[PDB]
Amino acid sequence: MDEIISELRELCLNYIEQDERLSRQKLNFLGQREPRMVLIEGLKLLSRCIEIDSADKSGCTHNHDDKSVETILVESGIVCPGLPLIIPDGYKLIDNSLILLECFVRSTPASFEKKFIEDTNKLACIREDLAVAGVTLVPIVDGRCDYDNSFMPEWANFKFRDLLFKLLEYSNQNEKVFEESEYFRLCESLMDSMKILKDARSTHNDEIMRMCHEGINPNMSCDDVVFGINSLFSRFRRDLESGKLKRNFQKVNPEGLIKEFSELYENLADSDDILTLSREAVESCPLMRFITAETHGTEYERLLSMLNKVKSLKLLNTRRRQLLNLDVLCLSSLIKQSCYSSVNDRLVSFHSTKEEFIRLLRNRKKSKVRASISEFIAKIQKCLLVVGLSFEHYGLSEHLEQECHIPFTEFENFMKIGAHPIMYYNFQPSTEQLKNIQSLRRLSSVCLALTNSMKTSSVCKEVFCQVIKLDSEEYHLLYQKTGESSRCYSIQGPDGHLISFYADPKRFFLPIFSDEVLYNMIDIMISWIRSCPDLKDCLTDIEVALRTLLLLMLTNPTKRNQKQVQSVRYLVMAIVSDFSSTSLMDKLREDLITPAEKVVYKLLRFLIKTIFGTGEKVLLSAKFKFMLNVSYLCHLITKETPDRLTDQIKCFEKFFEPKSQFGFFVNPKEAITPEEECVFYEQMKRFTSKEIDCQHTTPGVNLEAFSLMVSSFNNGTLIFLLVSAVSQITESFVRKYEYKVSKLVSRLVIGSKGEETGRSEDCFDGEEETSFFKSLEEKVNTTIARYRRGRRAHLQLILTGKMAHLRKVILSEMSAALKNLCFYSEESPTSYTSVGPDSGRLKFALSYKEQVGGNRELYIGDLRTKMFTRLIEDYFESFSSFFSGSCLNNDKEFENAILSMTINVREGFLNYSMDHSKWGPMMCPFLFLMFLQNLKLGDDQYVRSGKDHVSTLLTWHMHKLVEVPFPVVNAMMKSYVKSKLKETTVTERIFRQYFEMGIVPSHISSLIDMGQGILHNASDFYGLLSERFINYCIGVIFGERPEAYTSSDDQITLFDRRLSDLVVSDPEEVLVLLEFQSHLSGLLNKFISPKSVAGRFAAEFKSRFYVWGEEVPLLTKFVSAALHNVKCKEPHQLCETIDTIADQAIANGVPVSLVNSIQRRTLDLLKYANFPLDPFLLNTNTDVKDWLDGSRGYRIQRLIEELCPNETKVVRKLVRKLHHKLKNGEFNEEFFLDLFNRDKKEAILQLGDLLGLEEDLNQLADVNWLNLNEMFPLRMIPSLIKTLQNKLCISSGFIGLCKTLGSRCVRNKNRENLYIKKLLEDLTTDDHVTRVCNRDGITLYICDKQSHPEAHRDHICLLRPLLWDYICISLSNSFELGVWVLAEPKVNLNQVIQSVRRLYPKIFEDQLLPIKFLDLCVLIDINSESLSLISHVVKWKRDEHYTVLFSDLANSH
Ligand SMILES: [Mn+2]
Repeated sequence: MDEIISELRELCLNYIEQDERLSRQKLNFLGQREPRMVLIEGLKLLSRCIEIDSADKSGCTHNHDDKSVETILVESGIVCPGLPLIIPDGYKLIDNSLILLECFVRSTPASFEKKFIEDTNKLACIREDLAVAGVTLVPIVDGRCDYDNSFMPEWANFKFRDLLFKLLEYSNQNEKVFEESEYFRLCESLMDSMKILKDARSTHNDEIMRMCHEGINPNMSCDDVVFGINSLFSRFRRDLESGKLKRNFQKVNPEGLIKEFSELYENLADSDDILTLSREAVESCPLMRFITAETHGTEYERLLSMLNKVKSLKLLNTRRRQLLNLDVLCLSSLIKQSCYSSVNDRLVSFHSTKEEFIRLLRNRKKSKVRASISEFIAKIQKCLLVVGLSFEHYGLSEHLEQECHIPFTEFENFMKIGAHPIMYYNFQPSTEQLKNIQSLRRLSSVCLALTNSMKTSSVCKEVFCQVIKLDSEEYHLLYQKTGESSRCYSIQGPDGHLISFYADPKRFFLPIFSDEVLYNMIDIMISWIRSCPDLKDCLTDIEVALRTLLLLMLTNPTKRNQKQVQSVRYLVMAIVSDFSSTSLMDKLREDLITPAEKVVYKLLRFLIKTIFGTGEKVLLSAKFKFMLNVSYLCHLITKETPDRLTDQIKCFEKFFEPKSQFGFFVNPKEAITPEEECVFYEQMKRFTSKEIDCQHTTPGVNLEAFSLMVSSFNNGTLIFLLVSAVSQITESFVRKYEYKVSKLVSRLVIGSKGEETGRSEDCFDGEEETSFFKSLEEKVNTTIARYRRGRRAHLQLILTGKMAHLRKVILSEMSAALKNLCFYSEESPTSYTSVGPDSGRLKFALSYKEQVGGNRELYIGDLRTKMFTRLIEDYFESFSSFFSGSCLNNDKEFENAILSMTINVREGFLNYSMDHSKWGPMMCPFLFLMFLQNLKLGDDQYVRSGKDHVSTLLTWHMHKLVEVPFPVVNAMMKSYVKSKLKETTVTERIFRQYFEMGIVPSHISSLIDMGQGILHNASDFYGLLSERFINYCIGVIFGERPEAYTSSDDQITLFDRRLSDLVVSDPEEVLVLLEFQSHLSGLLNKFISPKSVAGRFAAEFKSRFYVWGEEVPLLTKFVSAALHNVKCKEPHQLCETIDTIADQAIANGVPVSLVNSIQRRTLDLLKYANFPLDPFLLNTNTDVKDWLDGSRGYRIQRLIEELCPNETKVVRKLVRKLHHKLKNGEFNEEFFLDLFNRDKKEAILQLGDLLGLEEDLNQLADVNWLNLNEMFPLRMIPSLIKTLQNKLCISSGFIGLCKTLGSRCVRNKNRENLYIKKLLEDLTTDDHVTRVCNRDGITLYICDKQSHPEAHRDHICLLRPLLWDYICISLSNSFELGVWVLAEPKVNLNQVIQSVRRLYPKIFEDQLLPIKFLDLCVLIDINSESLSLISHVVKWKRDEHYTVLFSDLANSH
C-alpha cells in the first residue's frame, strides 16, 4: 500500500534523468498518494519518457504542448485553415518540408504491426494536402518493441513497471476494478493456444453444438456398420435400372472419341481436310502471320544517343522542338554533302515529327523574338545549356563533335531542307516451312514491340516509330499509345505497306531472342514420331502442321488458345485410357471466334486423326508422348491475366455461384443478429438433410452414411445523403463524351454504399470541396434545394437525372486516452463470444492467383487472423501426421507414393486417377466441426482441452466475412444503372439488382466456403479419412480394399488384381463400382469431376504422368519455364536463377543441346543489354551432361579451365599440393594468414614460394578480368551473411534491366558512380592494356604485375586476377564434392555458428534473429562475393533422381 507509493515517490526523482518537461509530471506524481492518481501519473510519465526519447532520437522536436498539425503549420506563419486533425509526437518544420514522427511501443507482434499499418495510413492521409500546400512530409514512425530509453536506465524503468504492476493488483483488489481495460493493462506486459481469455459462449454455441449431434449415432457396433453399408447399397443398385443415370461412366471406342471430337461445332469448323488447304488457310488467318511468312528482300545514328541522354531532365511543348532543330540541321550537312522515314526525322524520344511542322514552328517562335540576324539565337543557347549538363555526372566527349554539325545552319539553307525529300500487298509464299528465317523475323518483330513499353508519356504523323533491325534492311513500327495497354501497330517498308494489327506488348517476351531454341524443340519432337504407320508421306504433313501451329500460337496469343491446347491432354489421356466420363465432350468446348482459333481447332483435329488414326497399338507409347507434349505446348503463352477487371469479375463469379443456390446473407453485423441465426439454422438444417438419391451436384452430407463414417472411426476398425445526393445534383446542372457523363451517373455509389465502419469505403468528392470553396457549404442543403426549385421556375438521361436527383433530395430530406500511443494497446483479445474474439469476426478478402488454364481463387487476411488460422491449420497437420495416407507436405510420403504408383503401373492393374471437382465451394467448416466434435479422442485435460479450442476456432471460421472486391461492385453497379436507364444478365447480376433497389452488398458470409488454401490442411485431413472409409465400403461390398492417396485436391486409387481381372472379364460390374464410388462421395461432400479416368496404363498424381514403367518427360513443360523467369536483378543472380532452372530441366529429359541453346539465349539477352561477359556470368556453353555431380562451382571452374587453357595448368597442381598438405598436418589457420586478404594478391607468389616450384609472375598478373562489383555492389558486408540474414510482369522487368545496367551503375571506392562504357573503353584503348575477346572479353590480358600509375581513375584497381579466383574456387570445390575436381580432363544453423567462430560480423548477424573443414569453406565463400560455394545448398534445393539421354553420358569428360 503506502510503502510502494513511497518507493515510487523516492524512485522517480532519484533514478531518472532531470529534464525540463519531465519535471512537470515528476512533481505531480510525487505529490499524490491515492492509488488512482498514482497510476495515472506514473503511466503518463512512462509515456512521456519514450515520447521525448524517441523524438530526440529522430531529432524532431517533441510535441509536448499538444500542438496540432495546423498549429505546427501556423506557428511558422503558414496559413492553411482546414486539415486532418492529427497530433504528431515529433515534428521538425522547414521552409518547404515537414518531418512527422509517430511513436508507439507494442509487445505482441500482431498489435505492433497493426498500429504500424494504420499509423502509415494516417500519415499518408494528409499526403496530398501537405504536398499541394507547398511542403512535403518526411514519412517516418517510431516502431519500438522495448522500453529502453535515454531518460532512464533499464533497471529503473523495469522496477518502475514492476511497482505499477503490483499496485495494479492492489487496486484491482480495491474498487479500482476495470471491466476489461484492467486486462489490457495487466497482460499488456505490466503463442501455443492462448487460453487467457474469458468465455462468453451462450445460446449460440449450443444450437451449433447440437446440430452436430441431432441424428447421428457415433457409436455403432463393429458389425452394425456392415449391415448399414449392405442396405445403403442394393437400395441404390436396384434404383439404377430405372431411376437416376447410367453412372455417367461409359467405355471408349477410340474411333468414337475421334469422330465426336471431329463433329464438334457443327457450325463453321466443318471438316476442311486437305492439308494444303488447311495450311493455305493458316498462312492467311490473322494480319500478322501474313508478314512472318512473306519473303521480302556512323556519324549519325549516334548523335541521337547524346541528344537523348539529356532528355529526362525536362520535357515540355516549348522543348522537344528546338531539341529537334538540332537534329534536322544534322540532316542537311550530311545529305547535301552526299534514317529518314520520308517526311519524318527521328527525334529524341522514339518520337517522329514532320519535317514541315518543324521549319514552321520556327519563323513564328523565332520571328516573334532580321531573321538571318536572328539566326543562331537558339541553336547556340541549346548547345550551351546541354553542355551545361557537362562532366557534371560525366558528360562525355560527345560535345564538341556536335559543334561541327549544328552551326551549319542558315536561312538560305532552311528554305528547302524539308522540301527536298517530299515523299509522304506483299504476298504469302507458303513454302516457309522449316525455313529458319520465318521465326527469325518474329524474334525481331517482337523486340520491336517489346522494347515499346519502354517509351514514355511525351505528351500529322506523331507516331512512336521504333526500329525493326534485322540483317541490313530495317523496317519500322507506327503506333500512337504507350504504356502496357493495347494499340493498333503498323509496319512500314520502302513502299508504305500498312500491315495493321492489334496486339499487347506485354504478351510477346517468349520469342524475344529465341530463334534457335524453338526450331530445335519442334524438331526434336518429330524425332519421337518416326513411326511405322506414318513412314508414308505424312511425316512432312505432320511437320508442316506442327510448325504452322506453333506459329499461330506464338503469333496470336490469347486465353482460349491456351485453354484449348491444354484440354487436348484430357482427350489423349482418354484415348490411351480405358474408361471415361460420359459428359466429357462438354469439358472441351469453348466459344471459338477469331479465325486463328478455329484454325487451331482444325490443326488439332488433323493431328489427332493422323497420329491416332488407323494401325493402332503398334507404337502408341511414342504417339502418346508426342501428343501429351503437344498438349503442354500451351505454356508458351504467358500466364499474365489478359485483362485485370475481366479477370476479377470471373473470379468473383466462380466464388459466388454456389452461394446463389445455397444461401448467403449479404453484409452481416459484428453482433450476430437474429436473422443470421435463423439463416444459419436453416442452412445447417438443409446441409444435414440430403436423401439417398442426391441431386448429385449440391452441397450436402447425408446423416445416414455420415453416421457410419464417424462411428467406424470412433470404433477401432478404420485405423492401421442530405449531402451525397445534393453534391451529385448541383453539378449535374452545372456540367450541362456523354459516356464520361455515364461514368458521372455511375459514380453514384455514395447514396448506395456506406458500409461497415473500420475501413470499407476506399477523388472529386474532396475536389468539389476545394472547387466550390464558397462561404456556407456545410449546413443543411436548404440553399441547394432552393436553387433546384428556382431553376425550372442523347438527352433523356438528363431529364430522368433531374427526376432521380429530385427524388434523392426529397427522400434524403474515461480511459487512457493520451496514453493510447503509449504502452497501452487499445485492441486485443478478451472475453470472446462464439462468433468472434471480441476484436472482430475473422475478416478476409479475395483476389485471383495467376495460372495457365484458369485464374484460381486466393483468400488473404490481415495478420491477426492469419495468426489464429495458423492454430487450426497446424493442429490438423499434427493430427494427420499420425495417419499414413496423405501427401501434401509430408514430402517423404511422396517418394513412397511414386514407388507404389510405379510398382502398380508396371503390371497392369487399374489406376483410378480421379480428380475431385469444385473442392473449394463444396466444403464448409461446419463439416470439419461435425467431424471433430463427434470423434472420441482419449484421456482428458490434455486432449479434452485444445479440442475445445480447435472446435472454437472453427466456429469462428464459420462466420467469416469475405469482401466483395471494389472494382467488381463498381462494375456491377455500372451494369445495373446502364440497364435501368435504357437481356443477358447472368445470375450474379440480378442479386445486385434486388439489393441495390435497397442496400449495396459489401460482405458475404455463408457456411459453404472453406477458403481456398486457408484451411488447406483441415481439408486434407478430412479427405484422407473419407477416402480411407470409402475404400472400406467398397472393400466390404465387392471384396477388395483398394489403397488411395491424397493431396487435398487430387487422388488416386490403385485397385489390386481382383478388381482388375473384371474389366477384361466383365466391365458390367466395374462400371457399377465406379458408379458407387462416385455416389457415396456424392453423399458426403466429394464430387468426382468428369476429367477422371481409370487408365490401365496411365496415371496423373499432382502432374507427374506415367506410361508403362518410365515417366513422360514433359520437355515442353520445363523449356517453357526456363525461357521465362528472367527477372530484373544483378546479372550475377539473374544468371543464377537460370543455372538452377536448367538443372531442374536436365533433371527430366530435356536434352543437353537444347539446354546449351537456352543458356546461349540468356547470354545473348545480356549481351544485347551491353553488359560485359566476365567469365563468372553464365555457365559454360559447352556442357557434357555434367549437371549431375557438379555444383555451380564445377561449371564456373570448367569455364575458367578453357577460357585460359594452359595458365590454369600450374595453378591446378599448386592447389593439388595445398590440398595434399592442408587436411593432414598443417595450416588450418595459418592459411588465413597466407590468405593475406587485407592486402594485395601477391599471395599467389608467396604461396607458390611457400611449398612449391617455379611460378612466374605471368600466370598470375596476366589473366585479370574486369569485375564490376569489386569495391561495392552496383545500384538498382559479404554475401553469405546477407543470405543468412534473409533466413530470419516479366517483359517490363527486362525492359528495365536494359535501362539501368547501361546507365551509371558501378560504384567507386569513394561512393563515385561510373558508366560501363567509359570504364570498358579505357581498359581497351588508353593504356598498355590488351583487351581482346574469346566470346567474352577477358580485358587487360596482361596488366604487368599491376606495375603502373595504379588507380588511374578506376579501371586498374577495379579488376582482379583470374588464376587466383580459380585457386580459391578450385579449392572450395575440393572438400565439397571430392578430390577429382583437380585432376586433368550442412544447414542454416551450422553456417551461422561457423560464421560466429570469427565473432566480428556476429555483432551484425545476431540481432536479426528476432564440422571438420566447414570453417575453411565458409571463409573461402565469404571472401568470394560473387558465386556460391556453401550458401547455395541453403537457397536452392537440389534434385534427387536423375535420368537423361544415354547419348549424353557417352560424350563425357
Ligand atoms: Mn490430377
